[PDB]
Amino acid sequence: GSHMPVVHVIDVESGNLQSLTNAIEHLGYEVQLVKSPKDFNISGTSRLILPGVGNYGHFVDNLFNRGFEKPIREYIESGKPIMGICVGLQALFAGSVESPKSTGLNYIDFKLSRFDDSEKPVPEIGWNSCIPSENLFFGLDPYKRYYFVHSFAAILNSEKKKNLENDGWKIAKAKYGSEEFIAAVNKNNIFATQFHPEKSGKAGLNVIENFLKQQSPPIPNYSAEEKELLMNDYSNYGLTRRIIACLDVRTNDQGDLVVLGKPVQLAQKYYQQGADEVTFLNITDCPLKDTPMLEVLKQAAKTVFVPLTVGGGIKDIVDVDGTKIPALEVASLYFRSGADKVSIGTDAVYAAEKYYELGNRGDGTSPIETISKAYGAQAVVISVDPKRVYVNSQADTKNKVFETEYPGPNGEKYCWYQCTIKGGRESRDLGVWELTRACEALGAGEILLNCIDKDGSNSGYDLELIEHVKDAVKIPVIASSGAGVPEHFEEAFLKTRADACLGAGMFHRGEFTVNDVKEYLLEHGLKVRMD
Ligand code: NI
Repeated sequence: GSHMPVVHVIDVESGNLQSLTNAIEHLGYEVQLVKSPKDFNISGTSRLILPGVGNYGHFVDNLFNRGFEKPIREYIESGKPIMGICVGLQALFAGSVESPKSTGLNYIDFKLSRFDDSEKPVPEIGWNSCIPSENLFFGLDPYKRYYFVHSFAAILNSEKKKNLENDGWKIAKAKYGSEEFIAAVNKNNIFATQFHPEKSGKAGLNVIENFLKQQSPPIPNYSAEEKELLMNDYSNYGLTRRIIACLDVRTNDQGDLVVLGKPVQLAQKYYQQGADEVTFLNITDCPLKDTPMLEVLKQAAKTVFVPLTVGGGIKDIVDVDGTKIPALEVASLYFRSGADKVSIGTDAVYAAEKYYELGNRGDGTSPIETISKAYGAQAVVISVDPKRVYVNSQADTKNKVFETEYPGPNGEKYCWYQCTIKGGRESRDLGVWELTRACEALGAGEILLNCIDKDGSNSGYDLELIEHVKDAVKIPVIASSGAGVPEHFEEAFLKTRADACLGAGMFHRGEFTVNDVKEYLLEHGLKVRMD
């Protein structure tokens, strides 16, 4: 209560708040959750944080309905420190095209707009950097990386930058593709970040620390050599080559969780060895509230400060007491437990099939539509399990096919990828081309592209499959299945338009660490997060 400095965090009770509070306590502070305006008073609050995720209107409505507008404004007028995160920062603007009818606190008189997806994938999911400038603040370092996950942003141009300057605002800029946007803002006692510091490893913790301590450390004296190596060259739109570490979560004979301190320690190890993200593949008469996978996330979230994804089990379920819990709420539970993204599998295929059946339209009942409308496309990833099928010509199937470089058994020069469901035990008559385009239309923000035929092989990724999917959709595509050695990552990043690469057994077996891969990619002129 007064034995350590207390930090007040406004909680609209939606999304992952585990990481932020764990980050604050890790820094030696006591967290005080404010769910109601009654939970805090101006004079007794010295450090306030406004975190937010998901749909703009969804967040701001929740915020002002609970009665936080006046309290927030009064706190700001007192001159005391406030920090906004993600939607917390966008809540400072006039509003957002994302939610046409929503109004913001309007400290910055323009609205957030969506990134241009004709030249790059949207949402932006990855590690971007702050453009070098004389007016940076709170230790933001151009040579370090921060994690961004959003579709909308305060996109800048010459006029807006000048107006902000004359307005007395200090801006930390970033660029994704050809678009320049606001990475962070600072004016008097207001500080806000578009990226998630609690998801940005050590670099992120530093930013939270500098804010809590009200300090703007000078950036390290990097050698011209180090700068040229750590600087953003705007390859891959300005995002580093994202390396994901994946692990399975099973229930053994005795009922314990295995690959509950095993899945937890391995995720910690992955994190410590440089993983940019940790994905848990959940393959498990237990009540939803007591699902052991949820404890794994919660425990992992105490020290792993990078995004966490969980696949498997995120669907409509009937609890032990017969309660009907829809996908959306099951997801909310994993999110509040430490998860940042949820991977949909089998349902994705059903949803896509229905989509085409309805004449290429969604009816809003799929887990993809519900979770994404609440948390944003960035919170939903589609796990696809496809396998190559050869045909003599586009005429042998209704699905989209492409001319392959590797002829089939009978000399077939064309093929399509047939999707499966239920852990790849059952195939459907839907190509990966159609599955991904439908899911994207339904609101998915990213594709986790597995490949049955390469899975477990350790001989590299199916390169034509990656290109086939990149031709189909505009959302980020993750290369999965086949990774064995660092060179496989190099090949995907240089020979294909893959937006990220996932590795499983190679990291689990200790053959290579994420750092080994990063060191190798780094040695080959690729940009990678190093923290
Ligand atoms: Ni105390």
